[PDB]
Amino acid sequence: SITENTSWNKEFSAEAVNGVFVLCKSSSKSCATNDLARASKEYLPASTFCIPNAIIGLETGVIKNEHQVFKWDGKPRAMKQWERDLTLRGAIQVSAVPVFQQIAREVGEVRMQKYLKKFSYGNQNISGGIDKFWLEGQLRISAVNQVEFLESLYLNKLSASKENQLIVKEALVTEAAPEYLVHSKTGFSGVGTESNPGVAWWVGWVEKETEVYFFAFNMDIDNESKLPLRKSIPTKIMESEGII
Amino acid sequence: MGSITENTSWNKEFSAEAVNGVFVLCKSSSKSCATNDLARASKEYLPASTFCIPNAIIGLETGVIKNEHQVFKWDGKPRAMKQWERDLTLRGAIQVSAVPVFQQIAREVGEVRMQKYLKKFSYGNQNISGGIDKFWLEGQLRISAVNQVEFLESLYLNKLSASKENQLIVKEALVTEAAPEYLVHSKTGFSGVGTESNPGVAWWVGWVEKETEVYFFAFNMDIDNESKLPLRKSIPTKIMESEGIIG
Repeated sequence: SITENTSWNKEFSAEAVNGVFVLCKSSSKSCATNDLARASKEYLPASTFCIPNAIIGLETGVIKNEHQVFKWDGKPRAMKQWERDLTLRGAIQVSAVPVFQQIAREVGEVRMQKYLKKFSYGNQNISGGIDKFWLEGQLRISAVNQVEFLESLYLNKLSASKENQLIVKEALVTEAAPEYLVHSKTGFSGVGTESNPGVAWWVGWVEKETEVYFFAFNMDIDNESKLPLRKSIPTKIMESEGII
Repeated sequence: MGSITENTSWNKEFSAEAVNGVFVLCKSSSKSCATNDLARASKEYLPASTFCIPNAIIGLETGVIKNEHQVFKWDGKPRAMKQWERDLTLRGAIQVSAVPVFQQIAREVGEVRMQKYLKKFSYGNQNISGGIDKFWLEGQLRISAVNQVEFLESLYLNKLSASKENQLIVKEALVTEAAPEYLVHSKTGFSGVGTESNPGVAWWVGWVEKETEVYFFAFNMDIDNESKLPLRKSIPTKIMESEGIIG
């Protein structure tokens, strides 16, 4: 069950953003959204794909364990913040593409396909090249599917060891406060064009007191200056709901 | 750890606040520690609520705490602090130092298992005299700052005699600050104000995972006035800021 909450639309129109926010208290039993149609529309995951990629890297032994360091070979990478040795949390937080590309290459097509099927991850379409299907290939996932996937992770119900799920959950912590912990991951496909915009994402969950809230936000984006809206719109909505 | 050296230059942060205390800071890659006071770093004090760390691990390892999603339900009975009068997750109980929750865990673990684990953990003087639910609060248990960091390193490395999963659970429950470049895991403790001639002790212990480095730390101080309690965080935070670790 997905229900439309029209009052959240204020945060989108105030910014002239085409987008969707999906929020589920306690479980995916019932979610609320500003837009029923867009809630189940599928988009390129971009770096939100780091979450399944890291789980699969762990499960297959490509990532040795929680303390694995991804060493920089000294060669140019697309962002300076990637040009350094990284832990799994570090590679996740800076969204270090070449680290996840090398994980994906060693996982290989057969195992990658198998795990995306086990995780019911979007259209499970990995065509477009092993080290770029989530960046520019055919893989698509909706905000609803993201929250379903995050809930499984939270409950250790994905087809992976409990240890590996716990490892990725810790690597995903982005805000710690006395009353709550936020686990989250951003994504940004690029700007495309005005007529064919990129997509930006922010997905995760908030463990607040004894409750949990799963969330997934996405928006069309054609200008990088608008990127902070992927956190501020959902954060404003979660603020007015009393969650954070 | 591999070595320890005395650095008297952090003393400024203590003298500025008229605090008698000790900071111990260890860099995991070099296995080298620094401290303002070698003598105090080896001195053993009541752990107070820093004991929640081993107590949580032991509670999980024995099955007393079912899993990381265990909710500790409030019975409706008055507690010493309003904070504690609510259902709590494991992180919640840790972050508010909910004594009665930890008391019930220890009672359920029991003396024999608690002794066994504290021995396996090499936890302080391993003395659980004082009653199963208060030895770490007003009993005979004592631990030094050096022992705290050694214990925390073994936790970080999953080297304690507990499942990897349970250590993982406790490590995330201890998260107190998250930034893009670092994650702080920590726990406070506070024994009481004692008297002027016999002050209580306040602690702050934990570790910072910073880039690919890890820094283990343990702070304690004499305390005879609750108003001084925030210094247990501000002194070591100021030290770690000036070291370029956090901030």
